[PDB]
Amino acid sequence: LVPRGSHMIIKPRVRGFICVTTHPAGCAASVREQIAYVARRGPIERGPKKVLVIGASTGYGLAARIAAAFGAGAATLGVFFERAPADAKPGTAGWYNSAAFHDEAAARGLQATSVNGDAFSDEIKHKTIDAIRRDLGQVDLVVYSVAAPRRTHPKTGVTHQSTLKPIGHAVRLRGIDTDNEAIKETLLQPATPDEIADTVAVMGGEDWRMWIDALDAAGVLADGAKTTAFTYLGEQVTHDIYWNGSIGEAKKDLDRTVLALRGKLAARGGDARVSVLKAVVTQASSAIPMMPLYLSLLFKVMKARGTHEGCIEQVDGLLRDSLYGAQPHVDAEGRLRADRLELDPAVQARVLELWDQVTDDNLYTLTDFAGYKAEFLRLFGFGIDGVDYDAPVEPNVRIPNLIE
Repeated sequence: LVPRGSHMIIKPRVRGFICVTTHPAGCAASVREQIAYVARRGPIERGPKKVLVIGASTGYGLAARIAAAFGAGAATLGVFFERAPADAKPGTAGWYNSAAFHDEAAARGLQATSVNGDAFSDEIKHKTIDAIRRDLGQVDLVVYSVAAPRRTHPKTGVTHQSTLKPIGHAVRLRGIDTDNEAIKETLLQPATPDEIADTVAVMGGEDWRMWIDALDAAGVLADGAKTTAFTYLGEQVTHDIYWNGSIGEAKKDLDRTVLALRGKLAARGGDARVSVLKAVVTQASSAIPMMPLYLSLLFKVMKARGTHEGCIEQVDGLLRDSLYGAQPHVDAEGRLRADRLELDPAVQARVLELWDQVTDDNLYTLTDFAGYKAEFLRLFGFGIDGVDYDAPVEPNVRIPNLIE
């Protein structure tokens, strides 16, 4: 408000597949909209009171932190990995999201602590444990929502890289080049055994298990505690990659991991579940196989049915209907499901029918590619209602008592 040169006019800048700018005011307004959504259905009674969210700064993890805090009234500890604002170079979106979370939480009286560092590392587990002991005593819910392309193993020091490839045979997948805004095909060779192993190391359940084991050993997991890890399964359109490919092997590891975790927690009346959520735009969406095309089509079809929604709607429902509801949506493997609207048969049929019909010429009219691009920019604080993008904004935003 004070006319300061330190305030910046920040416009979206997409280079290749990533947005290199971030709007602090837009991020905060987005956090406020999510808080407002949770307030629509009011309080979440009989919910968790002391919640750890691993991967708490963006997407589903941020939505979980918001629903738990502003919905259930829970104190929260969030772990994330974000860049702080520095020498007039703004931070990452997740930084501003978490700062805004902190501001809103502080105003309401909801206790909030955050840890910024590599959640895969022992040092961060140790610091998070100390913070729980200091602020919470014990946690009654642990949400695991980490989506990292690589993992430096805490024991071996090996850096594992995740790969999105089919298994057994090559596949050829239609998609959108979001940079050139055109249809393309990507030929993907079958994953090697090393690629499969590395993908499991990054995206499977080992780190989640290490978290639970360490929390429990330190005595900071409450009797009756629940833990859930978020994932995506989708349906036929993307199954070669997201269900049967290298990523599928990581998800199978999550399913195996949760059975042991559940056995561990069930003794004291707790539980562990994999929760399956719908497809949404994420920061990595534009670079990964199939997704911009699949999302553009899915958005078109679900908007037409009035069932389109994003992270906060999904997670608020998951918490109310299933994780803390008396009639949870459960599948054959025992996963909690929030993705029913995506799996609607008429929805899947329409996406499938349109899949091979998209061309360079009809990209914008046959799909909701505009909506994909708008939701991509929302991740970085752009295009949010009520924000004046012509007004200068302060990049240097602090997070109180951040642990690093």
